[PDB]
Amino acid sequence: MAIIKEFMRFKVHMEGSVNGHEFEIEGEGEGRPYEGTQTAKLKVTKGGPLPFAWDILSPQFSKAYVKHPADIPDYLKLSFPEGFKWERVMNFEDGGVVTVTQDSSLQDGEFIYKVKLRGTNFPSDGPVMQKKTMGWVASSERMYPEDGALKGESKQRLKLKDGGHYDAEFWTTYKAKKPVQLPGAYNVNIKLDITSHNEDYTIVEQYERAEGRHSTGG
Repeated sequence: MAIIKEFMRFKVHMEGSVNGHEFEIEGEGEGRPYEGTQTAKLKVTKGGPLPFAWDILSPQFSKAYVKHPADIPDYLKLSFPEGFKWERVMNFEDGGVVTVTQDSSLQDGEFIYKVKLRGTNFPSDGPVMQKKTMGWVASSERMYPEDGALKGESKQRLKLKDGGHYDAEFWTTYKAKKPVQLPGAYNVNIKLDITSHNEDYTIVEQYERAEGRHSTGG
């Protein structure tokens, strides 16, 4: 409450590979952790221009910025200053797979994010390697505690240039670096937008709004 301020910056470093293409990204962001909003500016620093869709990377750049009601314990905010780690699997409907590990810490009053990502088995003709995706539809992550960690599961959908859709299932485990209070089951509603980018997506800005709720209705 005194360490997670109402306005917070973060720095993020990602290293990864997708279908064997290695890359690195460095970015900085800022937001309002109790209002559930944040923006980030990412720069490809190695391996650019990326030969695959930016959208598979965008969900990996910050769960300390989820608005929570008072009756749902904010496990990931409570994990600081030590922070938390998370591990994610994204299975896409055409066999593409992305696995991600992340470490979050707080240093000199800013969040520090370290991301490692491996994408594999994307079809050469599919919308990821052909850069045909056009952003994520608004989604809901089902959260529940299990084995001393916070788990989330969600069905996700990318829009496509041809007007169709491209679906994925996300599984994530979030683990605080110290024992803090886990919530019961609840839902996190997320909207993730690419707000600007240059022609080859080597410079990208994102905006995300996230809020935890009991409700399942839209």
